[PDB]
Amino acid sequence: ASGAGKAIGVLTSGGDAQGMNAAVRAVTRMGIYVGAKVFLIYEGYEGLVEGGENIKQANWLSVSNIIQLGGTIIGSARCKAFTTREGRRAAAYNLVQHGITNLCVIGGDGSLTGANIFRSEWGSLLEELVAEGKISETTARTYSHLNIAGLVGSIDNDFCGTDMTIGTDSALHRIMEVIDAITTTAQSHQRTFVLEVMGRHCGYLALVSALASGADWLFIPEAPPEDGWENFMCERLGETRSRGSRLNIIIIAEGAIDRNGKPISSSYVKDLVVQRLGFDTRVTVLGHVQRGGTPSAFDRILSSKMGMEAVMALLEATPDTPACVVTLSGNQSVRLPLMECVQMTKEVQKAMDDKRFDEATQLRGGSFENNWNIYKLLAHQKPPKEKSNFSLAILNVGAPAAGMNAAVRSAVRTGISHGHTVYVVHDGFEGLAKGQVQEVGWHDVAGWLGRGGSMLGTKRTLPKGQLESIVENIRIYGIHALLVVGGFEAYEGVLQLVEARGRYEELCIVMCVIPATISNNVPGTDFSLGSDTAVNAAMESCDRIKQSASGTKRRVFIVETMGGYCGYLATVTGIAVGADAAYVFEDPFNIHDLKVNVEHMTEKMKTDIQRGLVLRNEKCHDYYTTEFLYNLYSSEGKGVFDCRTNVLGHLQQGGAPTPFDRNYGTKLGVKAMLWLSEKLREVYRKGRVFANAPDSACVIGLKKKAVAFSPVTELKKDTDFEHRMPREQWWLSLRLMLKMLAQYRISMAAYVSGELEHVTR
Amino acid sequence: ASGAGKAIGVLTSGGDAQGMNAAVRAVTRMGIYVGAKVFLIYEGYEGLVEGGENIKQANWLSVSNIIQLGGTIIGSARCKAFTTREGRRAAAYNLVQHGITNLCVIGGDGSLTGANIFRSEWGSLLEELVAEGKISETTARTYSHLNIAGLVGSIDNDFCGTDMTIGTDSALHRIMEVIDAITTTAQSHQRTFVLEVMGRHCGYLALVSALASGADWLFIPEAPPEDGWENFMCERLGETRSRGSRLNIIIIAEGAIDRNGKPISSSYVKDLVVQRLGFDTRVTVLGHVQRGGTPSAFDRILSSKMGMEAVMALLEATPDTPACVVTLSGNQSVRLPLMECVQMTKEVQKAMDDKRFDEATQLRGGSFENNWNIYKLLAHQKPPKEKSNFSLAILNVGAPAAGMNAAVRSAVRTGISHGHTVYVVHDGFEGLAKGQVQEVGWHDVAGWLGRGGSMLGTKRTLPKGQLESIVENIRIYGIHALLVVGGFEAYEGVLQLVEARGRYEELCIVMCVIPATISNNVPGTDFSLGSDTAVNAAMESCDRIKQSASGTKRRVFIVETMGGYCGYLATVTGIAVGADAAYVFEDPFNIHDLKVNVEHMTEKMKTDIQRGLVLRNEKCHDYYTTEFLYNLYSSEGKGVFDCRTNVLGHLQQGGAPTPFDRNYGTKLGVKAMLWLSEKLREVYRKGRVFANAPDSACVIGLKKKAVAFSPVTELKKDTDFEHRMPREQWWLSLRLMLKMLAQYRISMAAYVSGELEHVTR
Ligand SMILES: Nc1ncnc2c1ncn2[C@@H]1O[C@H](COP(=O)(O)OP(=O)(O)OP(=O)(O)O)[C@@H](O)[C@H]1O
Ligand SMILES: Nc1ncnc2c1ncn2[C@@H]1O[C@H](COP(=O)(O)OP(=O)(O)OP(=O)(O)O)[C@@H](O)[C@H]1O
Ligand SMILES: Nc1ncnc2c1ncn2[C@@H]1O[C@H](COP(=O)(O)OP(=O)(O)OP(=O)(O)O)[C@@H](O)[C@H]1O
Ligand SMILES: Nc1ncnc2c1ncn2[C@@H]1O[C@H](COP(=O)(O)OP(=O)(O)OP(=O)(O)O)[C@@H](O)[C@H]1O
Ligand SMILES: Nc1ncnc2c1ncn2[C@@H]1O[C@H](COP(=O)(O)OP(=O)(O)OP(=O)(O)O)[C@@H](O)[C@H]1O
Ligand SMILES: Nc1ncnc2c1ncn2[C@@H]1O[C@H](COP(=O)(O)OP(=O)(O)OP(=O)(O)O)[C@@H](O)[C@H]1O
Ligand SMILES: O=P(O)(O)OC[C@H]1O[C@](O)(COP(=O)(O)O)[C@@H](O)[C@@H]1O
Ligand SMILES: O=P(O)(O)OC[C@H]1O[C@](O)(COP(=O)(O)O)[C@@H](O)[C@@H]1O
Ligand SMILES: [Mg+2]
Ligand SMILES: [Mg+2]
Repeated sequence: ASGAGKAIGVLTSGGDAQGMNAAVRAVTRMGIYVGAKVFLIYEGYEGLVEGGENIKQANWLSVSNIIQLGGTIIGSARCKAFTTREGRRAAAYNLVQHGITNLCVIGGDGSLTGANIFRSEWGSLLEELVAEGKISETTARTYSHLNIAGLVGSIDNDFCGTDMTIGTDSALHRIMEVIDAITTTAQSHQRTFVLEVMGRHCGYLALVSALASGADWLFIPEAPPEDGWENFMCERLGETRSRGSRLNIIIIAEGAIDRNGKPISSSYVKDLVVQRLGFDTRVTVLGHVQRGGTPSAFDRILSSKMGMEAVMALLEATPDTPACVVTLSGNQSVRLPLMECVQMTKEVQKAMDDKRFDEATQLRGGSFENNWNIYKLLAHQKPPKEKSNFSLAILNVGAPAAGMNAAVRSAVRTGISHGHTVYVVHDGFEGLAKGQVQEVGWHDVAGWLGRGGSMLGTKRTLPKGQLESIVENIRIYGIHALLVVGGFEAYEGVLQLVEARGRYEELCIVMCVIPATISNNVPGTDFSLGSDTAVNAAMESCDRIKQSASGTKRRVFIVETMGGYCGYLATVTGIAVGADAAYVFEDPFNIHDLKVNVEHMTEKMKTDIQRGLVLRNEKCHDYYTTEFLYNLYSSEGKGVFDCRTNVLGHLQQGGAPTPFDRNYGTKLGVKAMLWLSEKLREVYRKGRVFANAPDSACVIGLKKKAVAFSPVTELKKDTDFEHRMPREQWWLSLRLMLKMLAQYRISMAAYVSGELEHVTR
Repeated sequence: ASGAGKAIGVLTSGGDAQGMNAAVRAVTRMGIYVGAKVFLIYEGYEGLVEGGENIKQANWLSVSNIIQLGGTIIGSARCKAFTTREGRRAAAYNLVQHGITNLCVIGGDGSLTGANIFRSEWGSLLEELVAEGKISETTARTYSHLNIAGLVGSIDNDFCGTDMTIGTDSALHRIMEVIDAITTTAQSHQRTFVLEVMGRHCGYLALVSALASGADWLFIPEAPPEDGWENFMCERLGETRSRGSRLNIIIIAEGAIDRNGKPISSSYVKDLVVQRLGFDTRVTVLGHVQRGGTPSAFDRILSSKMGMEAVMALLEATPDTPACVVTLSGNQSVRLPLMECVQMTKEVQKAMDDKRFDEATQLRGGSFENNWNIYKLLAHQKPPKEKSNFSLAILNVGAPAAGMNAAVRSAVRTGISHGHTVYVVHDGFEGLAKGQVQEVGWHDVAGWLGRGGSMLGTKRTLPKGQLESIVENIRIYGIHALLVVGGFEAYEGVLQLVEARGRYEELCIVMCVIPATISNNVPGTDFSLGSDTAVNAAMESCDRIKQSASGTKRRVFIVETMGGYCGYLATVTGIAVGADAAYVFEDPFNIHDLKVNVEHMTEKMKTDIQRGLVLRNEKCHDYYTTEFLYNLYSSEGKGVFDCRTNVLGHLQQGGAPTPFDRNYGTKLGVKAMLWLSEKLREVYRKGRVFANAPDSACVIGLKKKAVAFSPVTELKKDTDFEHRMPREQWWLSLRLMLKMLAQYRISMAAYVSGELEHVTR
């Protein structure tokens, strides 16, 4: 099973997407965990060409304390030698001199194209190399096959076969930090903010940025503006002013073009707006800022997971299997052949070269086209000449979660677009009982994207107590559908209403649960809306806490995280921050395990790593509290390290939503409203709605691959109501990666890696 | 476990209730099956007193070919010697001479009172016997405890602790055969039929007869008529005439009295009716006819079951446990202490002696009072000044079953009494889809009791195909409840309509399934309405067939019964007729089992018993058909016996309902309507009936002890839809009794006997 006797090469090439260091760390630490020799190739294909000093064998401490660093400690370089066979043969020679039959390439589309051409010629290169006399025929029959596992490390997301790439999320963090500087201020005078992103080839960053910020206008190369857009844009900004909206946002990609090949410059749009509107227009250009900063939490977890799966795919790969790219489509890990992804990239580039240009956007991926349609729909209120008698109420229940507002905004706009009479109820089920029901318009949710917490009130109160009041108000307002955006209490309350359909006719209405909670404890989803924000806030505090010991001082920090009994937040934060241990409820631990972990920490602190960090979920243990672990670690570490405690309380809660959470809540809010409208049409009968099947009350998912609708009655089997969490949680396999990355010898035979899948046309 | 080394005495005393021979046969055969010696005490307590020749040890063939005989082959006698200690001591002596420490007494209330006084004095009698010198002190310390298991064999049902007694059902068969002679004729002129039953002490037979026949008037000693009943009765008969009803039935018990002690004679009621009405009045007095004829099927099964359980209770009885009476309350076997039952009998007799006379009827048992209330309610239409907006439709679905009409009649009257607008739909779900709904009145169900089959049409078509039509007709007619009287198709169709509540608002109505089928294959009940009739017709054909060999030719009959895959009908019929084997689907058999049974038959047929009888369920085996078994038995029995075949087709189907089926369907029809009305009030909300919980659609039961309401959705787990039968059937334990009575050595550790229960006040 183990990959002993074989060596793994890891290199980074292209633009230094932040989170590359997390991928390199995971690749290295998996390769020497399984016994393989790991060789670090510095400067990418450059050091591959020159070789020699640029190829060094890695130890466990070679990738120590790099996970929080952006860029790449390995270094990346543009080399033209790898383009030509003269340098590529030298690269093959230097790999053979170290017995490196396994190569992991972390880079963009050009990097992976070079890796594909390098595999395709590996046999021919070895033949020409032995022919020229630099390697004997023996020692060339071995190493006859080169194994390539690709990792898409780039901010562009231009690699067509893959949905999400390393560094895209963090580039979005940089972009939205800049936009939030503008939008969160008390907007005082009429001004226009024109943001220029570096999406020269791919406009994905421009698109998701526009969606996350609610941009008034978007210039992306995939969909250039129609002729006469000059007037159309200026009029849009004009009515925006007339509304009283004091700030317009124009997101213009670097690759912005018109229907011809002529590029549209940010300076042109600036001067255009200034001339016709007179708004204070200034162009903000990020430039290098997008590649900068720390990697986001998402980037660290996903880079670590993909780097691990890249190594594992590189050991189980026989001479026959092709070069693969380890990526995630949705939440599911998958391997795609490198050749097909390169071919699709070439097809989209040719299409974008005025071949099938209007039909190139679909080949970019369904996510791009769907994102652009959602953006345009939510941007400007088109007239819904269609009307329907249906009327729906949007609830916010439970704790506040970052991204509830984004979900409610999208739900309101999409429902108005379908002609529904959208109500919003303040304080969730309490207001539904008390009749705090307010008909909502398009502009009533204006600017709700970036606001954290909940504009609508949240209450944890379940509907069972005031069930008579709830059905009374449903009858009064004629609420045909109920959109409940919230945590476990949202799901549990919808479950109580569905169970109470037996008693009350008025509860025979279509219900939908959007899981939105910090704990990520809602059954029927992988990511509750706002768990990403909490994880990012948690790691930032943990990185700060870890940064506080300096120089010589050897100190361990016990950090207590929230999340109730659900350990998700603790474990992922421990992965993102390189925590030594993340004690959670789902992995019960006794004093024997504690002494093991403490002695492990002590031995580690005698090495050159000096800042240990262990996370404690708040409800992992009844007796082994944070004070208990403080006392244990400080006593046993006496004379080796000091121990300190920090309970991250509500520092993980009130933050503004991360860009992932905004886009996520935006999209599933749209999808929830699409599903609500489809189910209401499917269920309208005899002049009324009568939703009484269990599939008419569902939790909107994202369960493995795509968005799902799991009926609440079906989820009740797999729900631990006492602990308020699901019985089977997808993330428990990540404990194995955490423990592996902290030198804990854990037989991870229970970990399942994504299998090969062909590209979806 | 086995009762080896001990002897059992069996005696019969009192009036020879038919079915006593079945009890004696089961007692004897179980006693020598478990290794105990069985002693037959002829003439009851008489032969107990004289003893000697009157006490003979039994072999298996001593009780051979008696199960179909009424009376008692042991013989019964009134003896005054057992009243006095002079004869009772002689009885104790004669029991000790044979080592009979175990006594089974089959008799009425006086018989069991004598048995109680005999146990209570058994120690004193033995002491006085050893004192007088007829038994040594040794041989008296052994036998110091006498074990008494009582069996209530009488037509009176006067024993208060017990609900049903041996011979009551068959006495009712005789009574209703006489009444059906009158009612089934084309009633030509105005005549009054005054039936006098021998219920001198107990009026249970008079009561159940009146209920089964729909008597116009009832004179029972438990509830004497009020003063001035002369006028009240004559007026009732007068309006009966004015209706056009041409026949009046007056059931007068022998013990009929007025509010004083003065008895009311049948001749007086005759002359009274003649004088005031002039109807052709003739008094029919059954006399000895009630005790006559064959025992009914019910009597044979229940006598065999109770005789077996009496023996088993007689072996597991230690010196401390008291004398018990083995009886069935409902369908559940139970043992009641003899002392408490005797005490209750004395209390009711004292109460009936003008002490608590108006409150004596409740101490008689809840079944008596409920039966009398149901009788009076259904007899005469009282004005329902109460009204309710509810309306209900009565369906007959599946095959016709004897007793559907009785259920429909009671449902109609009871629903009209509660003010509901009762509808009847012809052809079940077909007519409900086709709108064959007909509002029904009180007199539209007049005389439906004794009519076999279904007066409403029956169809097997499930409602799923025409579901849009069914909901349309429910909406048009405003049906708020749905009473479905029928077999497995009835249950399955109600299950489909409940499952379709998710789709159709109009199906959110209260539903009730009355199981009515020959096969007894409906889950949620022990006795489908009309299974008793089919069993009785099946045994009567089998008895005829077994009698056709005429005591000289050695012949086996392969008799094929109906019942689908459900073997209930075959097995109980085999018990009733003493069939050698009852092949059924639920007990899969191969050729090895067939050779075992065939060799067993050949050995049996070489002995004194010359008429063999094997039953085959129509769908018990795919290949071993009736013809197969015929060929097998006739070939292997060559030179020993001949084989014949008889497929009882629809002979088991079209009969009039037995008296059990009429009373049963009458009572559960009332109870179904009570439950419907209670559930409709429980579920009426906001100006409409909205029944959507699963407990609003139930199968009326009689599952173990009393009537139950099992929700159809809960029963779906234990329902084998492919074979159209329940997965766990209560009657599989009766196979062991069949096989034991046929000399098959079967380890019946799986049989469970009723435990001790105190009387229910
Ligand atoms: N067709 C190719 N053949 C061989 N090598 C290639 C090919 N394309 C790119 N490379 C090599 O990969 C290196 C980096 O590729 P590239 O310029 O496209 O950056 P990238 O990976 O796409 O990252 P980013 O999009 O963010 O800028 C190049 O310097 C070149 O050495
Ligand atoms: N928020 C926006 N950002 C960028 N372009 C936009 C936006 N809204 C509209 N457009 C562009 O303006 C053009 C016409 O806009 P409009 O929606 O009013 O007509 P349309 O027929 O419905 O176009 P379409 O449905 O294909 O998007 C579209 O081609 C679209 O590309
Ligand atoms: N983080 C924030 N907190 C509080 N208020 C905010 C925040 N961001 C924007 N706002 C307010 O929301 C108001 C609405 O204007 P805003 O620019 O935000 O949205 P919009 O462009 O007009 O419509 P849309 O949301 O659909 O894009 C702004 O005037 C601003 O005061
Ligand atoms: N109190 C008693 N003590 C002793 N023996 C009794 C007592 N009562 C009845 N017996 C005995 O039981 C015998 C039959 O009892 P009984 O006359 O009451 O008939 P039965 O069992 O009640 O049947 P049925 O009611 O149908 O007529 C009597 O002949 C008598 O020998
Ligand atoms: N079918 C019947 N057979 C015998 N007696 C009857 C019948 N119907 C009524 N009676 C008797 O006539 C008496 C009065 O009858 P009625 O029902 O009209 O008044 P009641 O107040 O309702 O009496 P109850 O409710 O106690 O039965 C009752 O005591 C009852 O015993
Ligand atoms: N076995 C039968 N088959 C067919 N018709 C029957 C049968 N028995 C009775 N009937 C008919 O039912 C008609 C109704 O009168 P019936 O005596 O039977 O009942 P009722 O006394 O008038 O009312 P209720 O049923 O409530 O006691 C009779 O005229 C008779 O023709
Ligand atoms: O109950 P949820 O849905 O998991 O809400 C998450 C928040 O609730 C908590 O239990 C604490 O909430 P409170 O501070 O209000 O008491 C934490 O898990 C977290 O801060
Ligand atoms: O299907 P059910 O409910 O068991 O009906 C009982 C009757 O149906 C049968 O299957 C035969 O009916 P048919 O003669 O009409 O075909 C027998 O079991 C029995 O005579
Ligand atoms: Mg690129
Ligand atoms: Mg008696």
